[PDB]
Amino acid sequence: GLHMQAIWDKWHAFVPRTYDQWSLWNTVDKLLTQYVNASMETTACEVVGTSLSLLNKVLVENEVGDIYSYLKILGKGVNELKSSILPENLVNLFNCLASLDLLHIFIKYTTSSFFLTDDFVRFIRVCFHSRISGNLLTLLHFDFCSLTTGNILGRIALAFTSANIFEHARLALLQHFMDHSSLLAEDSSTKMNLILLQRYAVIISIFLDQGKCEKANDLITKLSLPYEELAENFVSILEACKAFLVANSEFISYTYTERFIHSLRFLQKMLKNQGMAYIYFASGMLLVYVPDKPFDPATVESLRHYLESLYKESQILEIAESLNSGKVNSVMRRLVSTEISNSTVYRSLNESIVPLYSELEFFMKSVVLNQYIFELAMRLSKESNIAVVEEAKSFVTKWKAYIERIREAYPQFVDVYELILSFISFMIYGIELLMFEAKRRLDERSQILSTLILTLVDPSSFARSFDDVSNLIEQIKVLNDSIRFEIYLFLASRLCSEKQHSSDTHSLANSFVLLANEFYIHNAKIKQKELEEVVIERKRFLQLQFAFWSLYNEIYSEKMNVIPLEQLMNTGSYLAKKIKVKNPDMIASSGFDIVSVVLMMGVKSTNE
Repeated sequence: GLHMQAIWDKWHAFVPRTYDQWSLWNTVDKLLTQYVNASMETTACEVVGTSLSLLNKVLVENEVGDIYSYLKILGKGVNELKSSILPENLVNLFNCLASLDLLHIFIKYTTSSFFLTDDFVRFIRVCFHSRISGNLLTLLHFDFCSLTTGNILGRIALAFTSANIFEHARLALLQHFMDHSSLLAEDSSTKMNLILLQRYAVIISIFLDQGKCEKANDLITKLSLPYEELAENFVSILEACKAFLVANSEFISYTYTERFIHSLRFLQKMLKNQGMAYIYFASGMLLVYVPDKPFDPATVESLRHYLESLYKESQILEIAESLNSGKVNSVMRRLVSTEISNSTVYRSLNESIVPLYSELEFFMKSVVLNQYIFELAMRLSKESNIAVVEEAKSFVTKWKAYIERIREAYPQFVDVYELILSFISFMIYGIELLMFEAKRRLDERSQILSTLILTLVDPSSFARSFDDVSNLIEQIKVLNDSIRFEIYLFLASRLCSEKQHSSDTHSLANSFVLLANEFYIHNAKIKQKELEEVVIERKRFLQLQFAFWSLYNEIYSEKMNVIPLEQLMNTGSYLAKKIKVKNPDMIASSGFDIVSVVLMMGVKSTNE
């Protein structure tokens, strides 16, 4: 049981009411499905979809007929596009751009927005660029990598190893990211912290309406100027708890949501605080939307058969007043005549929602079971070996299966399904922060490898270390190795470049000594294999050791340090390209450092 009808009246958003309006929506959906599949020709098809957008906007203004004409014209052009590339992978980069698009779409838009904004048009261009399963959820109105730029590494892996069309699409996604430059540059998931804050603020506005303190709290909550929002977010959470006192009981997950939020608003390891506050507020608002039966903002047919009885008795009154006198009027007739003197809903002529209610009842009865929820809170406390990451994956997978079965059927209950989708999105955001922390604390050697790859590739990593050289040597011990020996040579090249600027006797000499002991152990392993393709690998290792002793002697010479930092940068770029060719695993990701400086190195990865 819940109230949930004024809540369903709180948004009660615009949607198709006429059967013809919903038919036009479905036709436009099939049209864009054929149409958003596949240069400057892509910008032309973007203008074509923009024409489709303005046309469906006119259709939303209750305009018919000429819609069917321009639709037949669009169908001719769509069969033409069906008549008039380069198979690959890592389209998850395009999905990440779509995630950033939905992020910016929620981000700058607090009031009403049909998403016609210009950057948003570029997002639509990338969305047509990137075919997706979902039926325009955003139009009607994919999150996890908020700190994980390691798929950028997969982009570097895509940059590691038709091919001209691949470099063309590389430059395409590159110019798109140059357009998506400021579209994520501000605050990785600290923006999403404010977004969950805005979702909680939406629940807070949904609490009370005309209470002047609550109206002022929702107004200031609507007054989320992002600098001032980050300034008084704590005052907002405090006043939120204060108004939560003013309401009724059972706000326990809602109260602890604010506690874990103030942590996630401030705390490192706050992915746990993020998932905790997200799951707690999601449980609060989900129980807020938890009626035991259907009562939304969603007939009077007694007037139908009533006026039918009035009219048919008026007819019978005339047919009897015939046999009374023979003129067509009566006091009975004038009486029943004076008695006969006495929006945009969906066309609901049959709404047998018992099966759809049972379908929602299974997915929310697992929630009424809540052993998923309770066991997830228990695992999200601590103590996961590895199995809870796979458990959160399987739970979100069964959730995605139920969500797909939901997005498949049920022509009715559309707004209810949309609200359930937003709620399951918040739950999956909590589950995402949780499974992310689970993979983080599960193991980190490949994450240490990813940090080393970030140490292998950044100008911040190229800023200016011998103990850190020993740390990297311990990583190489923990780390093929001849390619890692080439990486050690690249490190020695950086050492010689820093040697050029200024000279420290202890660091330079002990560093060369460390590299010498490394090469000595390498020659030891080489002679051990000699006591024992791979021979060509040993030959390449011999050529490598030849260049090593040559540059060592030249470094022990140090006659003239002609080391171009441009060539050093291209060398670090090629080392990163070899590392992108090296990495075979699918688990780790970037620890929220950069993807744009990586795109600045991705610029070199596409060029030269």
